Amino acid sequence: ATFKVTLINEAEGTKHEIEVPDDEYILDAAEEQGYDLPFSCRAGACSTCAGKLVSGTVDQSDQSFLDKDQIEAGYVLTCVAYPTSDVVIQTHKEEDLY
Ligand code: FES
Repeated sequence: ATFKVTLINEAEGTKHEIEVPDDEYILDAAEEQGYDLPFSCRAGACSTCAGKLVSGTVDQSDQSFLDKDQIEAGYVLTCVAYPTSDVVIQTHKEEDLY
């Protein structure tokens, strides 16, 4: 399956739509399609690539930085997240983390 991923940059007021395979991380697909997104470690262990789910689900089982409450709040590390449905996500949310 291939899912539609809508990327929202609130501060910029931008909206970009990408198509993501069920077996590719969102960050990788975004880059391939022309959208550079923030990142550092690329391994699920930092907060640089943090995003926030608006709608849809992901599989980020490979992540290790976010605690259970943060996940519950909708936080996602884009570098190791697979979409599991069409998704709407706000990018550049690193600052929201404490
Ligand atoms: S870039 Fe570090 S967790 Fe994604």
